[PDB]
Amino acid sequence: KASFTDEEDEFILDVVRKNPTRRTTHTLYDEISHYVPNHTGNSIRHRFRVYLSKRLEYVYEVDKFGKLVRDDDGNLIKTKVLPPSIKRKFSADEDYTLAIAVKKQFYRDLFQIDPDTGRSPNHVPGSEPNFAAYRTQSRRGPIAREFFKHFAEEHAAHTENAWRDRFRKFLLAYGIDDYISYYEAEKAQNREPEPMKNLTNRPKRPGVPTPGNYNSAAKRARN
DNA sequence: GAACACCACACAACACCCACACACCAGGTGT
DNA sequence: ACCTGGTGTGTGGGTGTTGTGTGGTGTTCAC
Ligand SMILES: [Ca+2]
Repeated sequence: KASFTDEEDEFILDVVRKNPTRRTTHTLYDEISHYVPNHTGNSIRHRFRVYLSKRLEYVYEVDKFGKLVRDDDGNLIKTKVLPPSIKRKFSADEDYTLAIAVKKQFYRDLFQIDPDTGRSPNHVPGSEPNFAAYRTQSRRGPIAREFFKHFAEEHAAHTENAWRDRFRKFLLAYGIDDYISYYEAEKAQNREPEPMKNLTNRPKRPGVPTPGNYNSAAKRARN
């Protein structure tokens, strides 16, 4: 083991203010390790998180793409506000938005009608299966790429792929109907609905070292 | 009543965890 | 020509194990 000097501590902080988006990463602290000999990505990251995060004070403002802003006179801008990190959490409002969107697509496909309307004649206005009562049941697609592109176009918080993998690994897991039924129920019971969690079923990949462990056992960059 | 070595832990250092956001691809079906 | 299941990957937010920087406790020293 090796002790952290104030020289190193203040150098960790100067990297983080210069790479704000990466504050919660593992790779960023693995990058500093290459500049502070005797210290690992793990140690550097725990050190920041535990004893140094509280001394952030300011960060430098960056762009969306997502480093780094300068004024007209080529100087850095000190900011007291964090920019988005790399990954965005899924919310209950987002999970419900997607369910409804898919329950709507599924409705548009199965009946060729589209709510809150009629047809996309005949045939008695209001006869339309509709909609609140319509249950997706066993249905899991087809969904064109058009869907998740348009959906992410309208709802920017998450990307096309981000959205599809939620629908895939979470929505289809819990059930399109079950989440609509759940979310609406919590609201009814004056409770605040929670995004669905703990549904990551993936077959065992032994081998493939645990991620988020940048140790002295590489480290060892040789670059 | 300063001064000098030996033995604790407690806390600091560094390891390791894992579910999932966001990602890209092959194979089947489609055509 | 495209839906869709298989699966890489490292983030976000922790937690587990372990080596060491001071302090606390106790003997072979001038005054
Ligand atoms: Ca009608």
